[PDB]
Amino acid sequence: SAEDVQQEAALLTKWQRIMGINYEIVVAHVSKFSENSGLGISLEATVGHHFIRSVLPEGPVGHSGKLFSGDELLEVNGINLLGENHQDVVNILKELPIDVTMVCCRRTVP
Repeated sequence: SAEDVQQEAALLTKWQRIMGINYEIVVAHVSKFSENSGLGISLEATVGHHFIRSVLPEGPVGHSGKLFSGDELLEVNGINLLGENHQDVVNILKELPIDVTMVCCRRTVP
């Protein structure tokens, strides 16, 4: 618990220092249902940014409960996604193992 908690806190802290105060950072621990299947999300993108378009309630990301449509993808299992090109993001997500730690963000207000 302590090890896990401080590791998750460090991830949050890393990406807070990268994105700044206008973003809420979220860490999700996701388990895929099989090696040969996916995350249960559709994506949309702009140049240098990738977003969750939809979360299927029945899929792995939906089962985590932490991520919502509109969230921006930042990092998965320590691999950077922010500012990468479309092909690299898609290929990185496809190659993920069963257990995935996803870092995302959403714009926020105080």
